[PDB]
Amino acid sequence: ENAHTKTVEEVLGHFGVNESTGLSLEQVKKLKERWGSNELELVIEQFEDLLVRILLLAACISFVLAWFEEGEETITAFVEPFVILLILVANAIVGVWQERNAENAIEALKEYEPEMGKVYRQDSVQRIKAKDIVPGDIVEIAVGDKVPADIRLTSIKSTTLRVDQSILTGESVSVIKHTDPVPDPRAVNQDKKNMLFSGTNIAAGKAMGVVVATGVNTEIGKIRDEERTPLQQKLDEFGEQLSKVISLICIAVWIINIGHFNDPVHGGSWIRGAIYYFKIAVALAVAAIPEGLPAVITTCLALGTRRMAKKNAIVRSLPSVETLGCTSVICSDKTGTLTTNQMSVCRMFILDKVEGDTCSLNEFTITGSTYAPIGEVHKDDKPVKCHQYDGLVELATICALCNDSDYNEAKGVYEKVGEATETALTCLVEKMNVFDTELKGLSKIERANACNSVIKQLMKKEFTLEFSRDRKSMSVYCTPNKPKMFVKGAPEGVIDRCTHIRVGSTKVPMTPGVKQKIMSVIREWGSGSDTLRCLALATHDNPMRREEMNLEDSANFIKYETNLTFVGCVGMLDPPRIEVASSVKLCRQAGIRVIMITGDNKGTAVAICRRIGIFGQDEDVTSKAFTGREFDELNPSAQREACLNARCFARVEPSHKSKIVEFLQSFDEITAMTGDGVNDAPALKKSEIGIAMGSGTAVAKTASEMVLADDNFSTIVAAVEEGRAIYNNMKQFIRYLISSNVGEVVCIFLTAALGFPEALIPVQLLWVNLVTDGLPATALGFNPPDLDIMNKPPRNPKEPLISGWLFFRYLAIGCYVGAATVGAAAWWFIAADGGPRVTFYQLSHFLQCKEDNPDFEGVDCAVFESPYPMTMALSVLVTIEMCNALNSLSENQSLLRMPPWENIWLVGSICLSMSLHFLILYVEPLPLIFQITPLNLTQWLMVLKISLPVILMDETLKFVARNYLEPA
Ligand SMILES: Nc1ncnc2c1ncn2[C@@H]1O[C@H](COP(=O)(O)OP(=O)(O)CP(=O)(O)O)[C@@H](O)[C@H]1O
Ligand SMILES: [Ca+2]
Ligand SMILES: [Ca+2]
Ligand SMILES: [Ca+2]
Ligand SMILES: [K+]
Repeated sequence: ENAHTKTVEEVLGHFGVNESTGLSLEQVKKLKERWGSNELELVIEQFEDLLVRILLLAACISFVLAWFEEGEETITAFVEPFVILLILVANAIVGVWQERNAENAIEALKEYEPEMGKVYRQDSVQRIKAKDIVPGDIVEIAVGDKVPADIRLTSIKSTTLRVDQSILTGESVSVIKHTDPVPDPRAVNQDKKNMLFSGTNIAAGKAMGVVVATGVNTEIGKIRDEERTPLQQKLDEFGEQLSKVISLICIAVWIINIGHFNDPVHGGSWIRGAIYYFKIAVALAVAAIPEGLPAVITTCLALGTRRMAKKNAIVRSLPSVETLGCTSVICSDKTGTLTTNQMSVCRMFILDKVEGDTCSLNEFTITGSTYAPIGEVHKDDKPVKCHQYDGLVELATICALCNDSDYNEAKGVYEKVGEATETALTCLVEKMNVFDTELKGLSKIERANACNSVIKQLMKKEFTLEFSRDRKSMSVYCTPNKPKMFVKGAPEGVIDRCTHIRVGSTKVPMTPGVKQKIMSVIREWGSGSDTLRCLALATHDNPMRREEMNLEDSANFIKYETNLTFVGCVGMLDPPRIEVASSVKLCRQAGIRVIMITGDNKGTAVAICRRIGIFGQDEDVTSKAFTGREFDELNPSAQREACLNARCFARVEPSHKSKIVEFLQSFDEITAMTGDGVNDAPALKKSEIGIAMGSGTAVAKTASEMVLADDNFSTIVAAVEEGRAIYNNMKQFIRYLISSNVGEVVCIFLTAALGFPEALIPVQLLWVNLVTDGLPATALGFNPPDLDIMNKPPRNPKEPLISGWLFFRYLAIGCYVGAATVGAAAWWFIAADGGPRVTFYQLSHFLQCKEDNPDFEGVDCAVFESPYPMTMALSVLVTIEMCNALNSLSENQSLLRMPPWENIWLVGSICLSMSLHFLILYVEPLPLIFQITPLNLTQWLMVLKISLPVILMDETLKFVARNYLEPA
């Protein structure tokens, strides 16, 4: 169906629905059975990055050398392409495997928190899943809700209705809707002002309509078909900078070896020698270039996102992970975010006697802490019947009629309809029973709305003035049923607008001494151990005429609140979440300065920061907290200075929340806002990272880079930890390959400078890449979090990636790894059991091999080109670089406190590589391409003896790191 133009009567008759009741269970069934619910090569390809493009060229030019039918050896040339291609597809499959597991955790998280919608059906308004909405349902949504499906407006409960069409049309400015018909069918969607389209957000107003499209038939579903954190741009620069350094050395090695082209090992020709050293340069390039750098990125990000899904935290922005790591300060909302978001009225007071500055007191306490309509009114450990007091009856009238706020039969609990703060005013009226009406004969769903239904019948609701966050009050005007204005709002804001007080039923003007009697108790409830929210309850006994008043401007409603009469004030208890006290404590240990940006009273906010940990109980607050009205009354010199020191902000308007973030960003402070309502939407947008609770508004979820299905605030601390756990893993990844592959460069330069036969065959240089730089390097993405991961200071994006001291340890480790594999091959010539005994100053020039060269006779003939030194160099090179992989588990922590088995993915990786190293040397057909199996008894005891002290070379510098930890 495409019924859009015609009036509301014909579209309701098309579906055969009633606006009051709605569809039934069997009518939704058929409609659900007719339209339905309401809702590989590129995957494998990780090869798009620049570094992968190099080995693909190196694998092709190596494939061309094998096409010449010689390759210096018919079987050896065939191995060079496979060694290069195996490491590329291996790192690709592992990275896709983690993206495979990452997509499996996101889909399971979608089932954990399905989108919700507010509907009217035959079985009060109820909320169900968004996919169960069928065409014909009656849907009523308010400010902050996301439009679930295409809806034809049938009624508007406000003076205006604004809808944000930024997702569908691209218009950032909201447009005003209406229930009037439109003339033309095929007009553009921007001219359709009587339709609510899915995906759009409600900017202002509260409307109710009928659904005309679901699932695929949705208007936004028609078009829906068809870089990360400059660190990666820096990594793309790092990959480009490191490649040019390697490219400069490889072309230099080919020039250094220009004099060795004519050696007899190559065949006695410059062409025969240039090709062999051209393969040396290519084998050195492929070995030195990091292969799994694009793979460790996907590995760490797919590991982190899958760890966040385990803790039930949605990540809507992929790059927003490591931005959390560099977060300097975090500022979060209080209500719903730092509290358990459970409102219930526990205390209440009115005025008893007033004379001059002397005023008396009375305190009414409410038992029970739930949303259930059961409780007892008590005063001084004694029950109180609230029928005698006319002030409590008028107080109950304010709590009931100025509010628009259902028993769950499945779980057997009462759930709130609307906001939680207003819901506590509803259950408060039910507990009073001011008119002494019998409540036992009614059912549970009838008991929860029993006392409010009686007041609704006694006093008719004429019209309502919407709540605004700037004037901090909600005004309603009532009239007895057969043909009074009373307002509730902020205590410090309404009492100033109250010029009268009603002692019992007698109204007398406001006394400045009695005004302070009320505020002192409000502060004691706010700053006490209870930390209660207070709501001033007033009534305007000189109500203005209806049409004499204007409802177009919400800011003009302050004139309508002049000459109020104070009735009373109620207290509400919303305990903080049991994990928030530890969250700020770990944020203090991580250098993150926690800020509380809320709109409630400062007396309530400063008492929280003392309980939670933002402020110490022994700490005093001199200039570390300000109200919104005090924040604007500070000189510009102290205006910015307060943003750096103050860890709490109260009574701020939604326009001031976005500014506080802007003042922090001016000092280059990385911020993170956590909010639940549309109040925080300008702040969530403006901030670097936005956080919205799972029970928060959908507008806050859209602007937030994270959504917490489990609204526990402890996830924020673990979220910053994971962004800091991907950073150090990328450090250990670069820490491993650089410090190891520099020794590969030191190896080749040392053999030429010392005067020994060159270290390894180009195939022997490509093999160590497949073993040392492959799956052992990718397994570093699975490293466990470091011991000091949440105590070390945060990251500054202005500073370079590699520190000055870290560049030193890259060389210090590279000097030993390079000299160990050369000294191993040197050991075979100097003193070897199975080898010759030829020292005589290492016979620095080995080029003299025949015949019985004078003054170097030699015990035997020329034994160069023998595999025993070459394999000795590779046996240690593979072994010493596996011992270096154990050093990359932590940054500065000793290995006796970070055991090697903390990373299970690496231990099994080294055993697979060492077995692959052993499978290669010991299986008879393989040592033709490779050269010769070494000795088992004596050599491996020497390989282990040489490859072991590299662990000592690393832990002694961690001792220096444990002595003092500075970048340098
Ligand atoms: N619906 C309502 N009617 C009357 N007064 C309200 C009200 N909602 C809040 N107030 C009061 O107005 C003052 C302003 O509160 P505001 O709504 O601007 O921030 P908040 O802290 O309540 C939202 P958050 O959950 O994000 O912390 C509060 O002190 C509150 O007591
Ligand atoms: Ca490599
Ligand atoms: Ca909130
Ligand atoms: Ca290597
Ligand atoms: K943002």
